[PDB]
Amino acid sequence: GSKMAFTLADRVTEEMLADKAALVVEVVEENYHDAPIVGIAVVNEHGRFFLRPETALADPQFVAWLGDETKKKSMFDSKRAAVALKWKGIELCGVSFDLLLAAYLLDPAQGVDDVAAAAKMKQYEAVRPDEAVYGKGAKRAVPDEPVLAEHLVRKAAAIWELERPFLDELRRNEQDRLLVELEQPLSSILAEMEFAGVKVDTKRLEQMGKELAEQLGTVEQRIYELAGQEFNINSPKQLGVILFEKLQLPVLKKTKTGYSTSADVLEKLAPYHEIVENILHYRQLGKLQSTYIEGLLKVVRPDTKKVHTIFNQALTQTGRLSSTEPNLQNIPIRLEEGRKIRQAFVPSESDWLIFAADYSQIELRVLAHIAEDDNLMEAFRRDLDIHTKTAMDIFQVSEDEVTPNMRRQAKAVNFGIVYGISDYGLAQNLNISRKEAAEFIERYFESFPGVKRYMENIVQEAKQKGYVTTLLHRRRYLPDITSRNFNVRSFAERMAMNTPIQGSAADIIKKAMIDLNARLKEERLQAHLLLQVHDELILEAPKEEMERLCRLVPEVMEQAVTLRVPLKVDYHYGSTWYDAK
DNA sequence: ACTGGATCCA
DNA sequence: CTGGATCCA
Ligand SMILES: Cn1cnc2c(O)nc(N)nc21
Ligand SMILES: [Ca+2]
Repeated sequence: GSKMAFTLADRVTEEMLADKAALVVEVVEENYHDAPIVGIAVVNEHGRFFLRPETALADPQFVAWLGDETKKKSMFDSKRAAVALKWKGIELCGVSFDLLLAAYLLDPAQGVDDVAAAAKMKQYEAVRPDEAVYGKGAKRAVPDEPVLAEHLVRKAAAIWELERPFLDELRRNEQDRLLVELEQPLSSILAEMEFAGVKVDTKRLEQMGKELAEQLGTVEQRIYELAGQEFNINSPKQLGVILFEKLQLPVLKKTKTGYSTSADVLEKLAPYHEIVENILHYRQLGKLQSTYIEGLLKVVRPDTKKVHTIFNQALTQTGRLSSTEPNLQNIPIRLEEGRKIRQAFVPSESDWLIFAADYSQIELRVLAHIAEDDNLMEAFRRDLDIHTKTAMDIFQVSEDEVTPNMRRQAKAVNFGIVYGISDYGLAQNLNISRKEAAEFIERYFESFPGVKRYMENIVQEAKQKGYVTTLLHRRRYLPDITSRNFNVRSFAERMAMNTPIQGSAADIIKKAMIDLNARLKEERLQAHLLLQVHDELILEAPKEEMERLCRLVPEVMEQAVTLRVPLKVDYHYGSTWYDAK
């Protein structure tokens, strides 16, 4: 179509080093760790400039400019640029605006993943989607210099022009401090985390993988004996044919293409045939083997024996982070065979230890705070076992009349309450009927009328405003809250109930990370953040710092915000992640 | 099936 | 160009 004017520079000049600029330090590899910087673009009051990285990054004044906190840069996905630079021994500072995080706050549902998607939100279309320039995947190539250079300049141009309107809307939404004081500082901390990585004991993992391949070989053969034939145990067609046609097992549930084989269903079928328990066992081992063992071993960098996740800070609808390549927010814990995987996550230096602090029932505590339910707030003020308390109220029994099955039902009710309670959902979860679920629910609201009030109020608020909000003013638009379709409307209503809870808990732990990173430097500790797992933080530190951390970390996490109820943090440390329990 | 995720599989 | 199964908070 048209061409944007810019200087294709081949040396750094002084006018490129103004104290405010849009900056693009482009990394095209999806995974940016130790990845190439393919080009650089600067747009400031003086003009528009493209620089080849091998020039710019070898230039002393440019590098000094990058690291000077007083020279302000506007960017998109500054964490990607900061991390690729960290791997090159270069420090990036003074990022005062990140367009990706600004777009995220304004509307998490837009799924902005390039400068073009963010630009579209304010009707600016003078820039191409990255996919148009680079291609899909495995055809994805860096193009030739004139194509590349104009593209980076156009993105930088967009960033320069869109700061004002993004900030104005953030300000109108009261989300400007959310971006400036929370999401942007947190982005620097995440960059440090990702870069630091987590040391992995690959021999431990290789040996677990060996035992797994052993057991898996045994179970697989047994399965073939019992089926009287070989088949692909991971094929849905083939396993369905064996269970339900050759062995004539009852069909308790269908998927929309065939028979359900979820573990749920399989447990009911166990009484009928010895094959079932074995398939369950195979699925358990096979998940461990192919996802955790083989998966982790594939992404460990052999140069450092570390894994360097990426924490996606602009993806979830609620404001949580997610983690990819590897996902280190889903390492097994609940069953012991899987938990053993955590034995392979080790401190990065000798005589250091892993330290883990987790919030105790933050969501339920946030809910008490938001709903101001007198009885919920008393329960946490009396630091009660919340599930046992809910069993007492719903079943009207005394503490020592609470049976294990009673506590289990009340636990499930507590989960449903935070998720957005559903008589069907609870009934499915508990394997009971909707009418019996409805009465648990009804008993819950009699015991906790402030919470019922909150669930009613928040749905009406979502309806009238068009969105819900968290404690630190994160927003989520719920246009389906008025659908005439029952399923669709009900789902929005759950999102209305859950999002201030889940999202406020995200707000809190994010603030806690920022506060903690400041306190650790103030305290001159060598301890640092490795991971966040929604309501927990994992650090590593010299053994000599364990005692100060036992007091410091819970204190900081507990005081991140002050609610109508206290927050409670437990901590553990040990020589592996497995032992910090 | 009552929230939010990621990855392996076919 | 996915949707089922299963691991996490
Ligand atoms: C075998 N195989 C590879 N990719 C696939 C996909 O997307 N769907 C299905 N059904 N099979 C696939
Ligand atoms: Ca497909």
